Amino acid sequence: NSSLPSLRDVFANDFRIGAAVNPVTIEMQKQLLIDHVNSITAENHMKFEHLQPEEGKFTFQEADRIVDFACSHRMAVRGHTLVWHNQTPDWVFQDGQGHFVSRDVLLERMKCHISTVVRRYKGKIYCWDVINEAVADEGNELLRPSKWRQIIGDDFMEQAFLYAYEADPDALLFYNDYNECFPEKREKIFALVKSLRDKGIPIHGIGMQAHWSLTRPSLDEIRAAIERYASLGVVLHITELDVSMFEFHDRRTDLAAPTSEMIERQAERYGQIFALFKEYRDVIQSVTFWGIADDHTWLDNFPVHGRKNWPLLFDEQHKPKPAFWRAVSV
Ligand SMILES: O[C@@H]1[C@@H](O)[C@H](O[C@@H]2CO[C@@H](O)[C@H](O)[C@H]2O)OC[C@H]1O
Ligand code: NA
Repeated sequence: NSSLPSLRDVFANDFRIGAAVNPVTIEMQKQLLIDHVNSITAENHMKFEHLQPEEGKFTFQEADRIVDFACSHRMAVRGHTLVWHNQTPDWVFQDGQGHFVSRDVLLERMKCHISTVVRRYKGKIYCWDVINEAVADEGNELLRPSKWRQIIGDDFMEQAFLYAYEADPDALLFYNDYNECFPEKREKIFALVKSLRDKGIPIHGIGMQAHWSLTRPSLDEIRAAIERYASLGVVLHITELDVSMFEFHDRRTDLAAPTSEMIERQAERYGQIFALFKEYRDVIQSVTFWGIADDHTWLDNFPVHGRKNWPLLFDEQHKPKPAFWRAVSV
């Protein structure tokens, strides 16, 4: 690694390079982080359930540690995430009798959470994924069902962005989602963000999660999505990048290691993807991987629990994989 190029330096004039982490992985992958990234995202500790597990009970300890680490190494921090249909405690949507609260009550709770969380990190966190995955991933409906939407109404996103803006008007606010390059969903995301922007809502960027496979989405689909979203005038962040060795239909659990073909195709895939990102450097300002080395990845248990995946640029021994070389040589 002594003569290895540094990711953040290679892309210094293109975009920040980030990694998702937690207190445990910061320790385990500390040197890799210090040598390669200039942006950090909390993989789980800034989500609702990990910040306000019980009403009025805020547990900022883990998030504070992540922010302390980032700031001590001059790394930016992306806040993830405020309003999402997942990892949000049941108390949020219920009253004392266990019944769903009213629109006004949920809005009060949303505002309180957003205000308390955003104000705490104001000046340290430069952007926030305010709304996460509100768009439907299947069907003809624009929006996915969720208790937020059910109780408040479809304007729940407008409210979330306005509350976040009030808490920190200098932060860049994002709508973040996955399968962002499949045409049907891309158009829903485009339509949604355009509608918000057309109402003057403070949504500054779109976060493309990029939980991709070796084959999907195609390079043309990626290009088309970047251009489609960029046409809205918003900033673009690739937020949770990883390249799975398994396609959606591939639920095998026997592979103890990736084949030479999979490693090679992954190398080619990463080189093609980064070549495209660099081409669109004028609109893409940050590229964050959902981790940094294969010794830690949520893909080991999702969508198939108990297996192993090798989605990143460094292997389990924290050594550069073939994908690393193609990615940094674009
Ligand atoms: O540890 C796991 C996290 O890595 C996981 O993170 C989510 C991955 O899917 C994305 O669409 C989400 O934005 C991101 O937060 O969440 C589950 C947790 O168990
Ligand atoms: Na850029």
